[PDB]
Amino acid sequence: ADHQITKRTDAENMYNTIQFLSQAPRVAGSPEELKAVRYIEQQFKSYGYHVEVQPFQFEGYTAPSEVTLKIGTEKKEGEAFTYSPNSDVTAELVYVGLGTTADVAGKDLNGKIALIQRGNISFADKVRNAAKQGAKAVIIYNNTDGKLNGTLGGSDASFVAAVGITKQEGDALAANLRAGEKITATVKVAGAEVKTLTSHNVIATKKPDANKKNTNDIIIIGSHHDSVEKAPGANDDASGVAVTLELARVMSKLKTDTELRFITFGAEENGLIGSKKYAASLSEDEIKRTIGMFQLDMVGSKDAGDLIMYTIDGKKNRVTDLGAAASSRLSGVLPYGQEGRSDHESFHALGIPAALFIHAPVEPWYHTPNDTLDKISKEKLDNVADIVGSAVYQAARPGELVIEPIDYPRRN
Ligand SMILES: CC(C)C[C@H](NC(=O)[C@@H](O)[C@@H](N)Cc1ccccc1)C(=O)O
Ligand SMILES: [Zn+2]
Ligand SMILES: [Zn+2]
Ligand SMILES: [Zn+2]
Ligand SMILES: [Zn+2]
Ligand SMILES: [Zn+2]
Ligand SMILES: [Zn+2]
Repeated sequence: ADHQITKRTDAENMYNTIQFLSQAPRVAGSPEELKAVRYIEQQFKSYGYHVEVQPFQFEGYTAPSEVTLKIGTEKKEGEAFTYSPNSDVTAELVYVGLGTTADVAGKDLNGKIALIQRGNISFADKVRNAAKQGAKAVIIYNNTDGKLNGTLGGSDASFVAAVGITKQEGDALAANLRAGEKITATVKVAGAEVKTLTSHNVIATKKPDANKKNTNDIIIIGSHHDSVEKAPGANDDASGVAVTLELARVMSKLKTDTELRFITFGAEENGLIGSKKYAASLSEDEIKRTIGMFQLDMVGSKDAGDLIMYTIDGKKNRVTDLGAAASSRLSGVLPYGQEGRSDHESFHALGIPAALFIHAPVEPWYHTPNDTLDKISKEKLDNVADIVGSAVYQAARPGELVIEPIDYPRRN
């Protein structure tokens, strides 16, 4: 049965999809993402699919024009967290540890600037916990090398300007403060803006067309069509979109007894907003009938490692079972592990079996201007299309679903 898939997986088609999409970054809610939505819609239609476009709004963030951080007189390097309010305050710097509700409860942060170490809780809670105590600004320092780049999740007037700094420059201040030194700091954040944007999810569905063998099962195959600022997003995630489109094309040539929904989600980089919106559109019946959701994210880089399947809880499910089965016949052992960070999380949250298919360890180009077309491997795109497509087909082909017993290891 795999031959029905492997003989039709066109790597040139997939390469071409990535070439068109990665001509420029596709920031969620931007004209470029809209352009991608129209392109994807048109390709699905060309395969003969009926397509639906689900719109949704979300709070976008415009980075501040300038982030000025100063300890007394010396100027330090700091990057304002996304969704960070604006500020122009100069006051005493107070170390409050991890910024837990307790760490700040015993301290006097009224009108002062809090110094918080990254860890345990989310950056959002730290800023929130410190702001509730009267803190006018927050300085968070790294746990590892390199700048501290994070997000407060989304807009929230309960926040106060928050900027991150390295571990070295952070442990130093914390030490000086612990030693009893009285330090003053300046946190000026200007330019930052929050705006309401509109993104979209593209949904192409193939209804079962088998004889009396039709089931009421549903399988979802997804990827996200947006990319981060400044990143052409060839592999993250035009690659996933390319495989999603090609598999949709492949399946249109075959009879199926299982409803297939090929979807490209918007605003994934903003917090899986698109997939959360689509998941919220499903009825209780659709939820219980969805036997599996396959997420394709970063599946074409020549500079990434072997293919692996990630599940939210690190446990095996119907999707990893099918993925493992297909791979055992086509390429060998396909390991599984625990990881979220992608659209599969949105379906796992509803109890639907789900897994992320990705090449790990990931390439160094991830989220950089270097995530381009010349890093893409047609051979890997084709292999993923072969494995995921055969796994889906093992279920979608006419007849009853049978999954033979096979062992596949968990990899951390
Ligand atoms: C909650 C999400 C915004 C998480 C976010 N996800 C992404 O960027 C996706 O494009 C995925 N590429 C996340 C990812 C990266 C590397 C290995 C596994 C999973 C991320 O920061 O990784
Ligand atoms: Zn092929
Ligand atoms: Zn629209
Ligand atoms: Zn991604
Ligand atoms: Zn990403
Ligand atoms: Zn080769
Ligand atoms: Zn192949």
